[PDB]
Amino acid sequence: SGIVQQQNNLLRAIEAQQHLLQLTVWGIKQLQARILSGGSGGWMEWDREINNYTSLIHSLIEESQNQQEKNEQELLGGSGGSGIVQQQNNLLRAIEAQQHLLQLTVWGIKQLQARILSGGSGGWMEWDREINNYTSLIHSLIEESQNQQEKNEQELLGGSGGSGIVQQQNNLLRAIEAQQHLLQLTVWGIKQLQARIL
Repeated sequence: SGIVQQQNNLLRAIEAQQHLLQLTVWGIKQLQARILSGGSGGWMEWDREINNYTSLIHSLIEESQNQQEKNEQELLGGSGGSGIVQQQNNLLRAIEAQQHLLQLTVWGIKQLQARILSGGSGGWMEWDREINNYTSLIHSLIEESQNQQEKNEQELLGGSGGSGIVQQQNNLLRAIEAQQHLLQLTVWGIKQLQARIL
């Protein structure tokens, strides 16, 4: 589909990730309250960062929804302008904020696992390697997307037949796909902890 529809799809995917992310945050808090005070070992810092990034991602979603509506109206009118490149900026910032949240949830799961399970049995050793692999992939994808965003905001041909906007859309799609997998990995880890604690 056209770039504006692809951006709609990606925004919807970010919203869906956010719902599940939020469930994971609450799941971790539920587990933590059973087994830890929450007043040592980084947990108050964690609560703060989670709170901030949750606010930030919702604000980014709002900004992206406003731009998406504008872009869809302009498309139906046969215009279109710098709104597509701005929307890639918006979606990249949302992806970055969700990556912070994902990494915070990984930290929380690791603290709980270290407390209430031992070592690498039960699938945990390979979980750790895959978390590190997918986190690695995502950081690479984000950096490339940041570099492409700068290129698109400086170059002249993005809306005149150049490749930069199509390239960037693929970068953002691959980033979200990797983050979908990372979230499935954190869900697995939470479920293992629930089986032990709840």
